[PDB]
Amino acid sequence: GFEAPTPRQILRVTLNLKYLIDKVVPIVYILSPKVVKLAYEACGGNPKDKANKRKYQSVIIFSLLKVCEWYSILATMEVHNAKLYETRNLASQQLCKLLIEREETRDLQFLFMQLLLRRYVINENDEDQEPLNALELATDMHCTTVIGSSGFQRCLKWIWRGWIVQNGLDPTTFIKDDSLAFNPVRLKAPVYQNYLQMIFSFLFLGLYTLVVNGKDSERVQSFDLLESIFYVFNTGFILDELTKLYYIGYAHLSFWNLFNDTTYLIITFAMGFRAMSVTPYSSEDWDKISYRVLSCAAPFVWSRLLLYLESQRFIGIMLVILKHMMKESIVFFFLLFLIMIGFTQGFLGLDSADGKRDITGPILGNLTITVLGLGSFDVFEEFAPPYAAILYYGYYFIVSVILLNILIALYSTAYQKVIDNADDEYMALMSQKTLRYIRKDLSYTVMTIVYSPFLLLISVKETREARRIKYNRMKRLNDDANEYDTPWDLTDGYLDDNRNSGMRATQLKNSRSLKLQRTAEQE
Amino acid sequence: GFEAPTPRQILRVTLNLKYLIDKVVPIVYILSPKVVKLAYEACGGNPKDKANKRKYQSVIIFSLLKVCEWYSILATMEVHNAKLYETRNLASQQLCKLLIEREETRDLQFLFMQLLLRRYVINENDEDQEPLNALELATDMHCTTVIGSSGFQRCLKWIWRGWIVQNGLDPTTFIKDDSLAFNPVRLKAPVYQNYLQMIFSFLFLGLYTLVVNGKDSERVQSFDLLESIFYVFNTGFILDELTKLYYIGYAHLSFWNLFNDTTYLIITFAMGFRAMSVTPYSSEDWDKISYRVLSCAAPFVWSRLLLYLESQRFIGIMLVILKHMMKESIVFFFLLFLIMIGFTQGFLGLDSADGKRDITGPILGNLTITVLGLGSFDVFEEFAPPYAAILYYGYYFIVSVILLNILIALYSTAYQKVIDNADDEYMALMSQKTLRYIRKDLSYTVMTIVYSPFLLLISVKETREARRIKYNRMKRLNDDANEYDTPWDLTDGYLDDNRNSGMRATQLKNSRSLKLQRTAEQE
Ligand SMILES: CCCCCCCCCCCCCCCC(=O)O[C@H](COC(=O)CCC)COP(=O)(O)O[C@@H]1[C@H](O)[C@@H](OP(=O)(O)O)[C@@H](O)[C@H](O)[C@@H]1O
Ligand SMILES: CCCCCCCCCCCCCCCC(=O)O[C@H](COC(=O)CCC)COP(=O)(O)O[C@@H]1[C@H](O)[C@@H](OP(=O)(O)O)[C@@H](O)[C@H](O)[C@@H]1O
Ligand SMILES: [Ca+2]
Ligand SMILES: [Ca+2]
Ligand SMILES: [Ca+2]
Ligand SMILES: [Ca+2]
Repeated sequence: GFEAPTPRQILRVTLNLKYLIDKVVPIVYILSPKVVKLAYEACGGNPKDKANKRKYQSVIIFSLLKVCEWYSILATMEVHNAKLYETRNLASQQLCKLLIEREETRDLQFLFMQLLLRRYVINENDEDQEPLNALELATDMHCTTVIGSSGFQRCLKWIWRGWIVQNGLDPTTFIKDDSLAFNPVRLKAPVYQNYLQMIFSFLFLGLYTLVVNGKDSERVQSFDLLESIFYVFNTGFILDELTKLYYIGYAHLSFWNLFNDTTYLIITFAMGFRAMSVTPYSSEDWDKISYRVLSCAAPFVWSRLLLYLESQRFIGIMLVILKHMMKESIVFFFLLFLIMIGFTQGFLGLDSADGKRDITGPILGNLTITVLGLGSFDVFEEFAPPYAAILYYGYYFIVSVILLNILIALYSTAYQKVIDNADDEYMALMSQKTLRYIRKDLSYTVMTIVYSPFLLLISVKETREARRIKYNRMKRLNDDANEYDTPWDLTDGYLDDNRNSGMRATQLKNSRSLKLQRTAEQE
Repeated sequence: GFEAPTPRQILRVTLNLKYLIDKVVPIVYILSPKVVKLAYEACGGNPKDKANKRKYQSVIIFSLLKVCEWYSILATMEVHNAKLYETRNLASQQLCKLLIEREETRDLQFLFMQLLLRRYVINENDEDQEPLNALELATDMHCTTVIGSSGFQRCLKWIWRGWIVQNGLDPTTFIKDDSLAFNPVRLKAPVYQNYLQMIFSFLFLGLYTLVVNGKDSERVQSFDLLESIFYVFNTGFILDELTKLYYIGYAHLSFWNLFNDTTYLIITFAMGFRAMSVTPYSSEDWDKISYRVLSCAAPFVWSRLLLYLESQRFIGIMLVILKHMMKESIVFFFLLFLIMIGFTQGFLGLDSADGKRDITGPILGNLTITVLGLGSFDVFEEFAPPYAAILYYGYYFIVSVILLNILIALYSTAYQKVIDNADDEYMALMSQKTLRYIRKDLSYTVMTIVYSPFLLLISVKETREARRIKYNRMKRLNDDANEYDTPWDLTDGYLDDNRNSGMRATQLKNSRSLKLQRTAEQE
């Protein structure tokens, strides 16, 4: 395939596949090879021809994932009949997985470029939709049976390593690149963008902890080189995030984006106070309030690391678990806010009842404290003779006995649901990250000085990848075939390219000699 | 069907279906189309005739749900053989679901008016039973396989929107009404009764929080217009609830009814104290005690909102979860009351043992406090040399270590059981609400002033519904067929009626043109 069909043709392919799934899966419950042949025939084109059949069979995965999207819409609309459409959606996902795994054997470049990565357009209504591809489509709706395909994961691995890159000419194509052969655009790969963001997060943390522990004298400090590099890095981060915020408006509202914005916003306020102190009110007062508000950013700077270590399996599985647990705890937090607003209005009315509001601050404080179990009735002892005790102990009962134990229940159920699906949801997280990666002088000097051995290791590993790809292309293999040097295959791996062939010849000679050492040891 | 059979005939139809389910489902384990034909034949009537077959096939759903009722009674009586009758009850529910979904395709008005909504009478014993219909019957016994039918949910949607209304001539009929066409009786619909109760609950809350935060001076306040509107609304609510309490006696004992009665009772006491202060003992003392007891009603006024937002899915799912969790925690609360009564009798006997009861109040206080974890042994330090310590620490062990952790266990199990069945139990809750909705000058001025834009939005949405129903009746559709404008159907929705037909003609012209742009893109 080289030219894309029109959106109404892709709409017809989607309707033929939806009709096919409605006929083959009409019940809660299959995917025979005749059904797979029907799915291949549901697109259209002359069976006498080829590259006209492939032109419409290129949109097969995109159309099956839009069928999954439509069945999710159907389950949203017919809430009572959600199980039938969830069954149909799952059947579509399994058929899609079968198609991806079949075309992985048939032709790999056609699977990657045309089926999975090409951003097709579809006319769902009279409106024309944005160009999405099957990878982004399967990740947005969390098609875990599709994301856990061998071809899907291979495509994500090739994109991750930078082996497939977005075409600058057309942003819907994703041509391969030649890594067989110190290019700078190689550092634009998702592996190296991820690794450099990880190194820069650890470097940001190291510059942070060398600043907040910098205050030794009560006077204004020297404003060292590391403090300047630190505020330069943070003002770079806040201008990057505010350019993305102005450009991408109200879709930059991810939790991690707001978390980083809170981190950089706090450090910018600290920077401003420090700058005002350096060029002055009281200079030591501004320096003190600067280091205090900067020290408020230390949980954010140490919790930033989990975002930039999501590629590591331990941290990513942990954050998948935490995302599901907070998503379950939304119930507790709504009930806690409602009960807290109710009893807060009660106590503030008891405060206003005598005539003047005098202990409003201790009320807000102590009631907020009650969720931690640290609440004391000493504050309300001189308040109202039966009313404060009744309200406070009813509130403490509803929070500590009822709602916190409900929170433990929600967390237990959320963890039991997510620990079974931890690998699948982590694969969806890494897929989301991989597809996210395909959409002054002092700082540069510091970056060059600090990133040098990492660039060295990246370059030597890239040369090892290039020699591996050269070996895999010397044979008729798919550029990632010899990476592990496994025991069950006597002809695999890469020694460093004739030393590897000599090692394989040694392997087959020793194996064939020692098998034929006794003629009865056969079959 | 136009005339209802007698209760002994409906009893015979119920017995024939019970016999049929006993023959087809004799084991723990089916519902073949011959069984569905047998169920149609189990009612009776001449197969040569029609409207005499339909006269007795009208009670098929009511009779299958009484069969479900009888199998629930059987499982209550034969506790050992409860699994067989639960199987039979489930089989009856599935057969009933099949019948509802079949008659939804066959004839919709006959499904709604005659099968589901007509309140038939049955002679279970020599006594004659009340007129119940299949909707109310399936909700009282929680027939979730029947409530989650497409026809059941459609019938509930039509009742909810006011499209089917109870006949004033006969209260067992439920004739349709004509919405095709600013009627006041349109506001009597369950959608608008629900929405106006929601708006009035938020308005009650807004008037409440503008009163308890009204006290600024220690003297008696001005008795503003909002305070008078607030006490008028609350005395209207308490007279409404007491008329319902006198009329419906000891079946008005729902939790939410008692909760609202507690809210309105507290506000009435506050109203009485405020009224006595205004027309006087000490006036500022009565004003103070009025605002204190009114501020005691703030958790009730803020927790009232969950009742009037049950139609919203988030709040309704949350309250379904909370109902199941409290139903599980009944064990903990019984054991807690028993252990508390035991150790309370122990400490009060230790108080009486020296000769006089002097610290009884601190005993009741501290032991009640122990469940919150705030208990201190300082109160009992000067009490008895080994006895108070042994009793108090045994009590604190049984409450904090044993029983509160048991409460966490009960909550975990209750949430794990209800989160799987959250949609089904919420559908049963909304079904219960929908069937609940089919069983002075200053206040009117305030209501007219405050409900005006909501009445405006209701009227413009009603006109949109009327034009939609006019379009769906111009075709041979079922008055709710074009509501979503879906992508998989090229002929659906309502544009605002020739603009919609022009849009559909544009859709078919563009689709047929772009499909036939290449003749090979076919089939
Ligand atoms: C008062 C003093 C207290 C100070 C604070 C103390 C520190 C608190 C530590 C909090 C850490 C919690 C980690 C949980 C993260 C997670 O469990 O997930 C989040 C849910 O947690 C929540 O709500 C938590 C609500 C409270 C939701 O994550 P997300 O929706 O924002 O999606 C990302 C996006 O898509 C991309 O981020 P970026 O690349 O950077 O742009 C992806 O790279 C990334 O992989 C994610 O997918
Ligand atoms: C000391 C200071 C403390 C002050 C108080 C603090 C606030 C406490 C907040 C409590 C809110 C708890 C919400 C749970 C509601 C629920 O989870 O459910 C309840 C079980 O909770 C319970 O036992 C809780 C026992 C403690 C049972 O609900 P229900 O039996 O009463 O049935 C309704 C009927 O049928 C109709 O009410 P109305 O239309 O208004 O007439 C239907 O509309 C409605 O949908 C329901 O079905
Ligand atoms: Ca006060
Ligand atoms: Ca080997
Ligand atoms: Ca005593
Ligand atoms: Ca359409």
